This record gives sequence, C-alpha cells and structure tokens, in this order.
Amino acid sequence: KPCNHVLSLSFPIRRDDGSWEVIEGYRAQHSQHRTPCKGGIRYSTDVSVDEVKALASLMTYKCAVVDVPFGGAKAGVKINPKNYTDNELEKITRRFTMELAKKGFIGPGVDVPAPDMSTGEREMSWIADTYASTIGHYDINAHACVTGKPISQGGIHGRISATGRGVFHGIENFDLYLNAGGVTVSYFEWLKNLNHVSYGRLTFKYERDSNYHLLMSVQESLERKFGKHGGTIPIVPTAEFQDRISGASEKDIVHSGLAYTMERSARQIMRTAMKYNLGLDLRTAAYVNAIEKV
Amino acid sequence: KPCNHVLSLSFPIRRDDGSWEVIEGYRAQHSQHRTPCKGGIRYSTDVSVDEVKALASLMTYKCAVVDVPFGGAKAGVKINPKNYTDNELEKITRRFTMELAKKGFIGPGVDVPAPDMSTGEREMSWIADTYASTIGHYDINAHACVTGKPISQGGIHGRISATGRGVFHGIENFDLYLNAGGVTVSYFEWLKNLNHVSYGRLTFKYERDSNYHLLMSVQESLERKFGKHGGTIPIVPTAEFQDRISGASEKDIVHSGLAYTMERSARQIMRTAMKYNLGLDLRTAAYVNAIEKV
Amino acid sequence: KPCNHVLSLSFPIRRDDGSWEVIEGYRAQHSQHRTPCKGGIRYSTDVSVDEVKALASLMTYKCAVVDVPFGGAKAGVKINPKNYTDNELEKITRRFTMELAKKGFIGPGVDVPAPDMSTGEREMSWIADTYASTIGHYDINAHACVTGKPISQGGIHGRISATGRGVFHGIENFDLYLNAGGVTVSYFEWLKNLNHVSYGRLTFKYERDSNYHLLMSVQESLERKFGKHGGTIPIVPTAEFQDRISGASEKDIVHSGLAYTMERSARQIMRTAMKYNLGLDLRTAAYVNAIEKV
Amino acid sequence: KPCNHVLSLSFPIRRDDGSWEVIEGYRAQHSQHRTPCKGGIRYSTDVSVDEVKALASLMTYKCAVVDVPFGGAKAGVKINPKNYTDNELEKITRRFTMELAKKGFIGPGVDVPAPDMSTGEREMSWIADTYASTIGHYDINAHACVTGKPISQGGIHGRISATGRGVFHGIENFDLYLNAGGVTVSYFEWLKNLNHVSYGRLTFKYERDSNYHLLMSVQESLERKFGKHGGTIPIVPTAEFQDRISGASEKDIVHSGLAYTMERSARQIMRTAMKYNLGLDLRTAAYVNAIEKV
Amino acid sequence: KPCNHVLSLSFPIRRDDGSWEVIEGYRAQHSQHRTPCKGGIRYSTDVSVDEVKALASLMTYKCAVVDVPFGGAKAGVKINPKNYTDNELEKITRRFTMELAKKGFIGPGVDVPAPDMSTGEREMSWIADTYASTIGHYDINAHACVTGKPISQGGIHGRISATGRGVFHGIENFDLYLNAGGVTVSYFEWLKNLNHVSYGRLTFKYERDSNYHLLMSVQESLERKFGKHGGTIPIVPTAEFQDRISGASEKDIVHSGLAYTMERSARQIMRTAMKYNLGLDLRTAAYVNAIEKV
Amino acid sequence: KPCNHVLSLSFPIRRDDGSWEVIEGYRAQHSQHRTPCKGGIRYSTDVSVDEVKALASLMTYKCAVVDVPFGGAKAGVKINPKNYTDNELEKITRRFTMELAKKGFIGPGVDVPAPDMSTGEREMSWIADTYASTIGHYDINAHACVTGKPISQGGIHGRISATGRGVFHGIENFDLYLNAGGVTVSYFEWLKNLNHVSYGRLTFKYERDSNYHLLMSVQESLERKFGKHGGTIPIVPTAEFQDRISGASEKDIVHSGLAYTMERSARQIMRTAMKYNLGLDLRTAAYVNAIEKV
Repeated sequence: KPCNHVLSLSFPIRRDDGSWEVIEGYRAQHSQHRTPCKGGIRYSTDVSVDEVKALASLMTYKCAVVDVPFGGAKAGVKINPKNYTDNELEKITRRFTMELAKKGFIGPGVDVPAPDMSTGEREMSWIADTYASTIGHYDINAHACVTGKPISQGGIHGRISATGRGVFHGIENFDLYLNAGGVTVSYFEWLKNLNHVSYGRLTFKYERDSNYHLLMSVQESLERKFGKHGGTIPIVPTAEFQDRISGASEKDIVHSGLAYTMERSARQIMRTAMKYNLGLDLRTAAYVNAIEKV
Repeated sequence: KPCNHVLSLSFPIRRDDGSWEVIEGYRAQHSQHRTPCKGGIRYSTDVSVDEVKALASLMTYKCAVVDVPFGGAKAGVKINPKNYTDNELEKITRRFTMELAKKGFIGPGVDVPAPDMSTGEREMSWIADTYASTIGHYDINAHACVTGKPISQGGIHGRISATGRGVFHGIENFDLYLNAGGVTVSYFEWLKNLNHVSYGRLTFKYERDSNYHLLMSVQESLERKFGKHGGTIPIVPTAEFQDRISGASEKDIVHSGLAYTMERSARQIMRTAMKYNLGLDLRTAAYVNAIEKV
Repeated sequence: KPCNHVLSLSFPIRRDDGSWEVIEGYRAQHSQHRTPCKGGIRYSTDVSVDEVKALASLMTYKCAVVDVPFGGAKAGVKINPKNYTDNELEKITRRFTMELAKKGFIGPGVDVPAPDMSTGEREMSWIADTYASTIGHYDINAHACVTGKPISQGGIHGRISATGRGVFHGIENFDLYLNAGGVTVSYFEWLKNLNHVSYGRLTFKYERDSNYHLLMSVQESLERKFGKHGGTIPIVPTAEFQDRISGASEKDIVHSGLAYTMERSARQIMRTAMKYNLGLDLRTAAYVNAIEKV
Repeated sequence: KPCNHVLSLSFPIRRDDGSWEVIEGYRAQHSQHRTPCKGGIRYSTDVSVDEVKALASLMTYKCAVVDVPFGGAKAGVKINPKNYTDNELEKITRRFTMELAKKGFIGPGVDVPAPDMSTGEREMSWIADTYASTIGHYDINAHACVTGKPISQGGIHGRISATGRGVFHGIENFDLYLNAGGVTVSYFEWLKNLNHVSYGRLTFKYERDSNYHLLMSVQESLERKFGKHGGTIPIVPTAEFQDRISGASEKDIVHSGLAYTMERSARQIMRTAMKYNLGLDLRTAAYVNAIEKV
Repeated sequence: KPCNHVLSLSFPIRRDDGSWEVIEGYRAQHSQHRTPCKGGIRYSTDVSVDEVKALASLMTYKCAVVDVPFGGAKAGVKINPKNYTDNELEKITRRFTMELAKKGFIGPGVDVPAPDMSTGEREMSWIADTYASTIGHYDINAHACVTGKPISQGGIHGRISATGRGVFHGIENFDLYLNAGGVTVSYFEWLKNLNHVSYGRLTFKYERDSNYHLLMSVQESLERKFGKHGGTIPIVPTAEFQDRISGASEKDIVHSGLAYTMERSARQIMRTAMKYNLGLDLRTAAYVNAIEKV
Repeated sequence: KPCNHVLSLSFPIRRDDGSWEVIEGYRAQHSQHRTPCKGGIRYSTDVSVDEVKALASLMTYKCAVVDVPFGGAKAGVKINPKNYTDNELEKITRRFTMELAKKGFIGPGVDVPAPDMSTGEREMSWIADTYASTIGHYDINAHACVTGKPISQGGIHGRISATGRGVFHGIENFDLYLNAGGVTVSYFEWLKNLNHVSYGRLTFKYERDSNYHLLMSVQESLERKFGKHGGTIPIVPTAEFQDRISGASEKDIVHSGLAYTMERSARQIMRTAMKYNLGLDLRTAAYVNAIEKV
C-alpha cells in the first residue's frame, strides 16, 4: 500500500540569464516485488511528494490489470515548464536523470520513466542520451532506460494512438483499465528496445510466403478435382488482406498485442464481477482484480 | 569428462529451537565451454560430492541431446528436508543461494538451478528472491537466475506436464532422451524470463487475424466462380481449430517447441544409429550423439 | 564525418622460433550515437589508420541503408597472415582481443567485430573465447561479442550465401546497398546470440499445425456443401510447400529477414531518387538516403 | 543549504509473535560535493524527514569545522527500540541497511553511518556484516562502510572517550566545535579501516629504537667530554616517557590526531573572529568558518 | 619503446556564439606494465599524435628515474586556448574527460592526468568533477583520478615550488632527472588522495610530544648528576626547531619526500656512471638507469 | 572449524610435446568472517582436498595469533613440478589463477595467495600479471592480489629473512607462533601494495631532520650553561645510529613491525597461560589464544 522508495532531490542550475536556481524533484517507486518500476515524469509547480506517491501506487495497480510486469513509479520536478527556455530544460532534465541514476531510480532493469502532458519525447531523448552516455555506456539495454522516445532513437510505432486506441478496444470488449493502452504500448516499446530489433522485421516475409503457399495449396487441391491449368483461382488474397501483407509493419504487431491485452484484461475483470458478483460497477472489480494479482 | 568446477560449502544456521547446525552443500559445474550451466538442487542425506559430479556430467550430455545450449550442473545440500520446519528451510535455501552467488555458482548467465523431487517451486522463489534482492538487484536478467518458479514469479505454463509430455512425444517419434522434456521446458522458461514477455503475447491476435483473412480470401475466390453473397462458406474454421484460436496461450507454444525438440532429437539419434549402424540400442546411439556435439 | 574513437595499439608476441615481435593494430569506431559499433578485422601489411577510419565511416552509412542499428567500426592488424603459423595467429588474435577489450573497443553492447577475407571463423572463435573467458565470463551476452562464428559456437545458418544472396535480392528489386547482405545477416547473428535461441525453434511446429488446421478447415467448409467423407481434398499442401514445412529451419527465417531488408531498402532508395529526382544513379541516392538517416 | 538527496523508505518485518509491521525510515545526504557522506542513525518515534534533513545539514558544517572531508548525512527509523526484541532489531537494522545499499545511501565511498544514543555498536556490526555479506563482499573497503564498530570488527581505540576528550581539548584551546571529537575519531576509524592496519602497528618499534639511539647518542657526546664508561647517564628516559614507549598503542595516535584537530580548528575559529571581529560569540564565528570552507 | 595504447578522438562542441566545432584530441599510454599511467594534457594547435607518443615514452623513463611507480602517458587537445571563452573550455575539458573515461584512458588505477603550461588547476577540477560525477561516483578513489588539483578539491601543499625545489635538490646532490620534482609531488598528491587524509594529520602532535619527552628526559638525566630543580635546561628546543614543530604541515612532509627522492635518484645515477664509467655526461647515465629499471 | 568454501578444479593444458593433460587443483577458504583469506599454493602430487582444508584452518589460527586480519586459505595443484618445463608451468599457473579468479577464490579483497617450497616468486609474478591483465585491469589494488612477489613487481624487502628472523624474535621473547613471521611480512607486503608506496618513502628525511634538530637542541641547551661556540658536542650521533639514519630503508620498518608483532603475540600467549595457568606448554596456550580471538 505505501511506496517502497521515495527519492527527494534538490539540484542547482544556472539560469539562462546567469541566475542561480535550486530545482526540487521526486521519484517514488512503489512495489519492488515487480521490477523494473515504470512511470511518468511531471513538470508542474503542483508536484508534491504525496502526489507522486499516490500516482506510483495507482501505476502499480494499472500495470497489474493489463499484466504488464512493471512496478509503479512516478516522478515530478517542481518547475513551470513555460518559464524556462529549451536550453535549461535540457539541463534540468539531464541533471535530474543523472541524480536519479546515481541512486538507482533510473535504469532499464530498475526504473523506466515515461512522458506526461508536461513532458515530451524530446525530454525522453535527453534522458536516454544522458543514461547512455554516462551510467549506461556499456549496458546493452541502455536504450530501454526510458520509453516514449522518438522512432529514430528507439521509439515505437503506434504510440500516438495507443491510449485512444486502447480506450476503444476496452469498450468494444464491454479509468484503471481503459487508460492502460499507453502503459501497454510503453511495455511493448521497452521490449522492442530489449529485443534490439523491431517487431516482425524477420517474420513478415516469412509469413507472407507462408500465406501464399496456403492459397496456392488450395488451388492445386481444387484443381485435382476439376481439370484446369490455374483456371480456378483460390490463389488470390482479398483486397483488405493484400493491403495487410504489403503494408505489414511494427505498428500492426503493436495493435494486435494491445488488442489482445485489452481483450484479456476485460474478461478477467468480468470474471472478477462474476465472483463477488459486483454489479455494473467495473471500477471496484478492476481494483479487486489488480490487488488480487499484486 | 570431469567437472570444471566443484564448490563444496559449509554454512551455519540457527535451528528453530535455538540449536546450532552446520549445513554442507555442493555444486558441480561440468562444461564451462557451454554457459550457463543448468541443473537441479537435491536435498537428501545421500548427497555426496561424487554424486553431484556424476549428475552434472549427465546433465551436460542430456542438454546436448536436445540442443539445449546449457552446460551441466548439479547441487545437493545434505539435510533430510522432513526434519526441518519451513522456517529454516527458507534460511538454508536462502543462505545457500547467497554462498553460491558470491562464488559465481548461481546466476542467469552463469548457473541456473532447477528443482528436484526434494526441492519445490517455493525453494525456487526463495532462490530467486535472494538473488534478485542482493547480487542481482540491478541485473535485468535476475529473474532468469533459476527455473521452475511459479507463474506469478516468472514461471512457465506447461511445466507440470513437461517431462510426462516429452516421454510421450519421444516415443511417438519411434533415459538420456525421453527424460529431456523437463530440461527443454526449463530452457524455454529461462528464455521467457530473458524475453521479459510471455510467448505469443504479441503474436496471438495478429496470427488469428491472419488466419481469418485466409479463409475469408478463399471465399471471395470461390465466389468469383459461382455467383453468391457470402453463400459458400469457406469463411468458417473447424471445431478443434476454433478452440485453438480462442484458447491459444503460452503453453501451446511451449508444447510445440517441446514437440519440435523431441522430434528433431529423435531423428538425430536415428541418424546416429544409421552411421555406426548400432542395433535397437538407442542408448549408446544417444551418448555417441551427445558426445559428438560436446 | 570523422571517427569518434580510433585506438592504435602495439603489443609484443613471442614468435614461434623464439623471436620477438611487436604487432601494430587499429580499431576505429565512427558514430557512437549508434551503439554497438560493427565492423570487420583485416590482417594485411597494407592496413593503415586512415584506411580503417575510411572503412568505419562507410560501414556506418552501409548499416544505415539497410536499417541495421549499428555504428561503423573497422580494425586492422598489420601482419601478413601467410608468414605466421596458426599457433601465433591464435596469440596475435587473442591478445589483440584482450587489448581492445580493456579499452572498450570490443563487446556485445560496445563493438562487435566481423571477419574479412584475411580473417576467418576460427579467428572469430578465438575472439569469442577470449572475451567469454576474461572480460565477459559473467556477461550473458558475451557470445554476441563477435559475429561470423561457427554454428557450434553460436554462428548462424545462411551466412555463407548472405552477401551473394543479398546481391541477388538487391537487383531483383530493381556497392553501399548490394553489399549489405553480410551486414544484415551479421545483425541477425548478433540478435540470435542475444536471443540465446535459434530462430523458429519454438515457432515451427506451432506454425505447421496452424497451416494444417487451415487446409483442414477449408475441407469441412467445402464438404458442408457437397456431401462426402474426406472426399474433396483441400487438406493437402502443394509439393514445394510441404518441403517448406518439413524443412523449415533457421536459415529460412534468415533468408526472409534478408529479403525483407533488401526489399525495404530498395524502395527507400527509389523514393530517395523520387525526391531529388536523381537519374539512374542509385549511388548518390543511397548516400543521400544513408546520410539522411544518420 | 538544502539536502541533495533524501531517501524515504518503508519495509515490512515479521514481528516476533508473528504480527506484520511496516517500518518507515529516512536518510538525508546533504552535500555530494564532499563524499562520502557521514552521519548517525536514530531509532525514535520522533524521527521525521525534516529532522534528519536538519541534522544532515548540521553534520556537513560540523565536519567542515574540524576539516573532516565528509559530507553530512543523517538517518532515522521510526520505531521505539524498547518495544522490539533484539531478534527483530537485527532484522529491522539488517533490512534497512539492505534498502539503503541498493539505492546508494550506504557504502564506504558513498555514505558512512554512525551510531546515536538509540543506536549501538551491535547495530554497527549488523550494518557492517550486512554490507560485507551482500553488496560489499568483493569490496576491499567494505569494512569502512560504517563506523562505531567494536574493536574485534574493525573498531578503533579511544572512541568511548572521543567526545568527552574533544570537549576538553576544545576548551583548553580557549556546540558545532566542541562536539566534533566523535566526528573526528569516526573519521580516524574510517581511515583505519581503509588502511587495513591499526595506527602505529609498523611505527612503534621503529620509533622507540630511534628514541633510544638519540639518548644513547647524547651520552657518547657527553662522554667524549669527561672520561668515563657509561658513567654519565643521558641514556635513560624519564618515568612518564618510558611508560609512553612501553604502552604506545593505537589510542595514543588517536588522541594526538584528535588534539591536533581540536587545536587547529580553534585557531581557525579565533582567526574567524579576528576578521569580522566578532566578540566573545564563538558560535557565529564557527558557522562563518564552516560555511566559508563549504 | 612504442606506446601500448594511443586513443585519437573527435568530439563536437557548440561554440559560444552557436557555431559548431569538432575538437580533436589524443592520449598515448606507454607502458601498461606499470599502472596507472601518468601524464599531462596540453592544449595547443601544435599537438600531434607523434608528439604525445614521444612525450609519453619520456614520462615513463622520467617516472622510473625517481622511482615513481607510474607508466608514462600524455594527452593533447588541438585548440588554441586563447580563442575560447572559459565557458566552452569547461565543455571541451568536461567532454574530453568523458570520452577518455568510457575508453579507460582516465581513472585513478588507470591513467592519472596532470596539467601543463596550457592547462591549469581549474581544468583539473573539471576533470575531477566530471569523473567523480559520472564514471566514478561510487569509486572511493575517484578524487585520485587527476593530480594538480586545488587544495580545497584534494590538491597538495608544496606543488607550486615542486619543480623549482627539485631542480635545486637535484643539483645540491651533485632534464630527465632535475625535472622530476613535479612528477614526484604529483605522485605524493595521488597518494594523499588515495590515503583520504593529509600527511602528518595524525602524526604531528604525537611526534612533538615524543620530541618533548626526549629533551625532558635529557634533563632528568643531567639533573641526576648535579643537584637542581629544573635548573639545567636541556628541556628547550632551538629556535629553528621550535618553529619546525609549531609550523609542521603537509608541505614539510612533501619537502622531505621530494628531497629523499632527488637524493636517492642522484646516487643511483652516479652509481650508473660508476658502472659503465661514463664521464661527466649524466644524461646517458640517467637513461641507462631508467631503461635498466623499466 | 570446517572450511566455508572449497573449490575443486580440473583444467586442460597442452603439454609441451603436444600431449593433453587435465590438471586438478583445489583452494579452501576457511573463515569468511575475516576477509581477505590468505594462504599458499602447493605443487605436489601429495596435495589432496583434505590437506588444503587442514592447512587453511591452521592458517586462520596462525593469522589470529599474530593479529594479521586475514582468514585462512590454502591451494594445491596436483603436479610434480619437476616433470614440467617452465613453459607449461607458466600455463598451469596462469590458467589456475584464471579459474580461481572467475569464482572469487583470488583477489586483493578476497583471497591473497602466497608461495610454498614448491612455488616461487616467479609463479607469484604470473599470478599477479594474470589477475592484473584480465580480472583486475581497472582494480587499483590488483597488485595486492598476491604476496611473495619480486621487488620490481611490488615485492617487499626483508621477505627472505622474515621466517628465520621471526623464529629468532619469537624465542628472544621467551609452531603456530614462531612460524608466523612469514605470515606477518606477507601482511606487510599486502599493505605496501595497498599503500602504493614503500614504507618510510616520505618519512625518512623528515625523521632524520627531526633527529638532527634534537641533538642540535641539546647543544644550545648545554652551551647556554658553559660559554662556547659549538664547543661541546652533543650534535653528533653515535656510530650505529648514524649508519641507521644513512641506511634507513623499507626493510628497517618491516623488521620493526615484525618484531613488534612477535613481541606482542608472545605477551598474549604468556597471558594465555597466566589465565588457565597452563604449564610450559605454549602450544595449547597459543591455540586457546587463537581460538579465543576467532
């Protein structure tokens, strides 16, 4: 129920006009039983220690809903991002990564941060370049230290739509559940980085040649009936399936992993309200279900 | 032929009534040419150094039969497990993990232990929590340090039936061979842990939508012949195949990996008795075949 | 444009008749933005620092063409391999691995060397055994420290044909592009080593049973039309597809990954000459395309 | 002025009657500019985060007074030590060491804890055995991870009197200054542990034979004047000096290092009130002097 | 005779007006038989690879003259320091430290750099803060990573006069020899940092009380002759000796270590020209003597 | 009473005529409570596991007698050294170091081996170069990995006479005690290596100038009595004391540390037979005394 580890920080920065400023930041890790911990960084004046603690507990229970094997974590850095040039926002981000890293609050097997509304993919690149260039130079998994990175830096396709797409797939099955599409795809991104290759890379051509052989096999079976030469035409794929094969990419595998996730989590939550026999409240069912797993 | 490394140990425990006891234990690693080494822990009074050495050699040759890229290892701890409360059995296990760990006799790239009849999955959880909480906190692969864990801790589906199921698949092809189904699935568990995701997780929904497109493609090919609207029905899967798609899980992939393993090992052993032309003895063929690879 | 890191070396060896010899060697790493770096070792008298620097830049741009996420690297050791017995060629190789390793110029997350015409797979085994037995004993990825190894040591199937096969697939789509088939398969080998299992190992039996179910499903769909018992025979695969299923191995997956690679790189290079609208020169298009990505 | 790092913790313990209890603890590190950080652990119900933060700042300024090159740190564990058997007090201490260690809040180059009134030398042994047996097994400096240990475990002679003795030497020169005798001797203990040998061990016999030669040399100089055989007797040491030589131990060197420390710090504080020309207030002089150095 | 390792580098910096600049740098390590290597960093346009190689060989032979157990090393960064603001000179220095560190060309057990005419103590602080804050945070010896630091950062007293003072002591005994006073004191600084305490810190008060006891002992020996009470006064020290005891500091121990060094090296060089019987050339004697030891 | 860890090994070597040989070796560590462990390596056919175990227990108790803070250890390699050329004896030694190193049976904070009658200082150099060049390249303490090295490699002066000299000093005070002079000086060698400077290096000139000032101070005290100019001559040292000052080296400090050791151990053993009041048996007194400390 409480957080295993909460790291409060203060670090100095040179403001861009030469002024001196102390930056205060936090990261709470919740359940070390599940490693790595996973969670976003918020830049706001409103960030307090108890907020990140509250959000790291909720992240644990959200990861458990969708069977993402991460512990909960949350960070916040008390700044108003609109008052800082992008110069210093690099320094604030870079140094904050550095102070968490020394203390074991960031790493691919330890704690994997994510963006928030206040935090973008460019802050993810800085966090990733920081770790990769100091603590994690020799680590092969260093580019799994953070998720929400841009494609060129190890990001993943289908991340923009992930939460909106998961809300959709969550309902079609029918906050702790519908909102877990971003958590799920961040897990896929972390896996992709650990895999060092994109999904399907080796499998697409193999599959498509297997799909051809099966339609080609159905002809020579139907032609052993009625005498022809390529005369009956099972050989051909349909229109939406040919544009499936010629377009198959990483984001297709991310879509199906996310759909299979939101599908399987919805049947467990229903089974959770088929045991206590809760009513139409799916909230308490999801928490009962998440706490059950944790 | 002999063991590269044999670690003999003695460590004190406080007995549960306050008594003092020295616990004696062993782990033999056989071939360091193949890393990690892999093998079970026995709790028996009968465990001797030469026993674990004998069983670590045999494990090397058994892993080579089925093309499991592990070296052989074996451990034993000289205790009668029935004389100890589960309290101290935790301490004996935990400390024994700790003393092997310091010396490089346990780790996911080093040596991966397994249970025996005397050793269960709860001892695997203790070994895993011990390593993960001391030596392996920052290691991303720390939960691959041991196999035979429970599903909630990183175990694998289809482990209960693995040896019985492999005996079956080994014969249908037709001790060092038939008994390797547990060795094979422990390898799959170790891979699963290294993968950090369960098998099929991302692939099931993608495959099932590919399977639908192919039956849907065979209609619109047969309907371009005879004029209809969805009138001829290739669209539908058969009864055992629909319960394949709607039920596909990790243990289905474990089953097929194990079957493909026992199948491929049986054809190599037959080819091994098609070279020397041994007779119906498949034993010496399997050893010739294992020593050949090692 | 220049190399981030160039390591010049000198190390003594005892010649095989007792003489004393200083061996001079180099490794240039090009872009640390992309890790690990990847490149071959040349044994020649002609090897100079500026040569390996030139070839490490070109390797970066060649890896970027085919979307192999490696930085460029190159090594050379100034010796005429024909003047040394295989005894000392082991020592020269082994010690050179050792001096690069101490300095972070060889490792699976750092720098992954490959053979050249002057360098074989036996030198890869020595490099791999050296790293695995000193620096990388506890590293789980130590056998990814080098590519071009023999199958028994972690090599990959389809490496002999990789460059010749990629030249072919590169043209059928229509030096920096056609020559990247070896670079691509070395990436697949590195991935295989990081995966610790061969490609398809778990997937072949599963796929083949899925392929059977689909042809078996097309019968019971065509037999729900015309009354029979197994009378119409979609069940059967064609002749080249049955020898696909019964023969499916790792090299089939390597072939398709390589074809999918050379296919996707050719469409990007064409799109690169559909933007500037270069003419039939595909060279400058490939460099524009590689520099674009880097 | 604020603390660089504050680690808040919660960890479960099994109470000695089987009950379940969450233990809350803190460690604040103040100035990372000076490493390692140094400070005590308090067991009290009164321990709060702001208390340990306040006491870690003061410890920084106290170490700077006496030129002890440590940063400030403080820990507290919110428990009433009188409600726990020594059994669980071992577990609370041991696990708290373990959770700080994973996060880089305990170590000989990182953070070196000390006792308090609530914390004894037996808790120091547990902290030291914990670190030495998990995180620090291969660290040569692992027994410098904590100070205030018992002599048999690496403690130091003259620690019991250190603070009382420093109060004395501080006044004879004439809270932040007089109280620094324990801080100073803990630094000497940390040095002793880093030295791996006790003070004087190699120097006592050498010095005493040098002292003999000098008195023996003064004879043969006075006897070259007046004719004798060993007749005039400079040879002999005085009574308090002979019991100096025959008794010289580590605590004699600790005494003089502490006296030389309290002596040199008093002249700097006086010089600090000879610059601003503060009056008889030596407090503000000591803070001006400590902040000056930091 | 040649250098074991030469690291050539290029790294980008943002110029202070926004321009982009590639900075080229080198470090040659000479004899790895002696670790750590030791040598200065030059900032000049004139720095070439063969220059730093030449100066790293000479540094090896200079360290061997005075029995400083360091290997030779040298660095240079090709820039004109007068064209850069101190802002970017921090970045050039900081990043250059970072690129050497990743490759094992800077560290307290590896390679310890020093200043030159072009390089000051503020560049030493940046190098030291860089290492201590990235690679060496947990290293207890991280502040030994570089010498020539300022006293507040771990510098040593008597460094300003070291070379001028060694030239003096070298002659009073009577380039590779007379110039080794800075090399010798840098070794003392490195030792001081490894000791974590300044020289004499614990020994001054102890010695002075031993010196008092000996003069006090000579009285009570001369007073056992002629009857008095404190009447004859051996008790008192002379004028230059009392200002020795009341002033004794670290730089007194550095002076004597340096004098004892230049004294012992001069007698070995003379003995080197008493074996070949070279003439008044002390140069070739010093090289014969240095090569002899190496 | 038993050994905490016993490592049995087998490793292949190529015999010098091309033959193949498996070499069997052992190292027993006794008490991990005291780290590092310390003990010699024997090359004999007679070496058995129980022998090295017996000798590692005795080494623990011998180190405790003389207050050398090492645990006991012992190694043996079953070979007749007279049947091997020095070529292969390098390989046997080098590889045996390598296999112990991987397993944490050799290191400066772990286990520090020593020679035996069968093992020399050249085997110590090989062990040291092996560790320093693989496992311990970046370790600053790597040259403390072994004792009994030659002076040029980090050996210590006064090691040849250490055991004979300790037998002498042990008796002058009046097997487990008299034989501990080699154990004591090996501890001094290990300390010297950890210190990275030889004993007295910085202290000799300082001391000698302090000794001069004291004799010079006794004049100006005796001359304030009787009117002279340098007329009375306390200034001069005696004949054995001047050859003390002009000859003072490391072996003088080793002598006095060893004498102070054998002196202090003899008074504890006498006090051990003044408590039980054993008779003239000093054996059982020494064991009672050693077991008391352990």
